[PDB]
Amino acid sequence: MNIFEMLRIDEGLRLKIYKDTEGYYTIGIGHLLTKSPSLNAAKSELDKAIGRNTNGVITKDEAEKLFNQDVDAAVRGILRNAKLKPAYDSLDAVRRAALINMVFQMGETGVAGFTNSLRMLQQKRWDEAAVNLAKSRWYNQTPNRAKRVITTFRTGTWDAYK
Ligand SMILES: [Cl-]
Ligand SMILES: [Cl-]
Repeated sequence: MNIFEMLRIDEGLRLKIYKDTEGYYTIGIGHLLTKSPSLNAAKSELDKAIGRNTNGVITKDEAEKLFNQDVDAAVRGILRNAKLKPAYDSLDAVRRAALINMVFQMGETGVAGFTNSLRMLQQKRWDEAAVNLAKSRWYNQTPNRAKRVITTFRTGTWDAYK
């Protein structure tokens, strides 16, 4: 298992514009296009992202390219973030994957707000951090995926994804 396979499981793959769990226009492997309520605005963001007139449909290869770019940006965003970097640095390879997943889903700002859980993670208090992570809108809105990510942080294994 790896970050790519993990996120692919969590986000799925869709080749036509769709609405995410929050009602935002998305495509591919969890690539948010816009928070705007307009499909045209979404189609415009899509063409610009792909470099062509898509008509809201993309190919698998194009979905994967957006995916690669998004994972790279997530990692890069973590490394440039003063609140995130330290946590990330302190973790093992499996748990780092859990943190990238959260950043991929909620953005660097969102994650940077989990001040207390981050601290517990840096201290390596696995069970306590898991309880604290669960007390969030994040867990209440997408409980199954949140449970998978939490289990990953708790155990340091990929068991939740196997
Ligand atoms: Cl983009
Ligand atoms: Cl879920």
